[PDB]
Amino acid sequence: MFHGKHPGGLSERGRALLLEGGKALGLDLKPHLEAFSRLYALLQEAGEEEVVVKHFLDSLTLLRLPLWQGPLRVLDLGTGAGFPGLPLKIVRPELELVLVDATRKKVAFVERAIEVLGLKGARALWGRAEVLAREAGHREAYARAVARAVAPLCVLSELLLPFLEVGGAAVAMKGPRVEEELAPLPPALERLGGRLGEVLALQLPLSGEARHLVVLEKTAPTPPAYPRRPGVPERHPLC
Ligand SMILES: C[S@@+](CC[C@H](N)C(=O)[O-])C[C@H]1O[C@@H](n2cnc3c(N)ncnc32)[C@H](O)[C@@H]1O
Ligand SMILES: Nc1ncnc2c1ncn2[C@@H]1O[C@H](COP(=O)(O)O)[C@@H](O)[C@H]1O
Repeated sequence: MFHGKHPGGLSERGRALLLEGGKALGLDLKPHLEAFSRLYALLQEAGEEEVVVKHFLDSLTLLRLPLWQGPLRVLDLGTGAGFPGLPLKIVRPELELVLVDATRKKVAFVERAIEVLGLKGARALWGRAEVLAREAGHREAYARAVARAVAPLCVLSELLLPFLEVGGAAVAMKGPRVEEELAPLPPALERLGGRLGEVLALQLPLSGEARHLVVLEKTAPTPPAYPRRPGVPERHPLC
């Protein structure tokens, strides 16, 4: 079984892995195979298949929190090649997504993916978080924000919280270990207008690797001091 090949897209095996992992998360990914297969093709053009199908499914674990109903404006901060934002947008088309990265080549890739996949209401944007969050067009302008593989929580919270409207929420995607990053976090969140929401432990669908989704709730406006200038949260983190 699963012998069929594909010159520029997911193989029969890769399609089946994606569907199976999807069903484990509670998702029916059949309507979205072509979109994911195209995205896979784009990545290859820029084990191989399995690993990508895992970036897809890791991104889709966001759907294990019911945070994504309706035309919410969502920021994917530090999106790289479009993760977790592109899979999210594929499976929740009503979301109005902005995908940010400081590296032009990555933003150029996301922009191309958006067009090739024919996504509507997704924009890639080149910029730094610390600078974009001081513009009225982005500061406290999002209902949701997400980030994967960007920074430790104490730094990442200073980067994410300023983009959220009050009442909004951010998800920091993390791996198997979060105790150390969480322990000193609540007092820093309060300085930012945030508070710690749920920390959901879950297992990645095909591999069983441990993951945590860390929810940051926006409870009050962020003081003008934050975020600090580029590089400063990283070198003098709040915790
Ligand atoms: C390790 S990559 C992870 C990319 C993607 N989120 C993923 O998980 O596949 C982190 C990305 O964050 C970007 N980045 C880090 N700090 C940033 C900042 N302060 N503002 C904008 N982009 C940032 C980097 O340029 C890089 O492409
Ligand atoms: N230990 C520290 N904790 C927090 N901020 C600092 C610290 N040392 C310097 N700063 C501030 O961080 C910014 C850059 O400082 P520097 O790292 O000396 O370039 C400046 O606004 C300083 O006022």
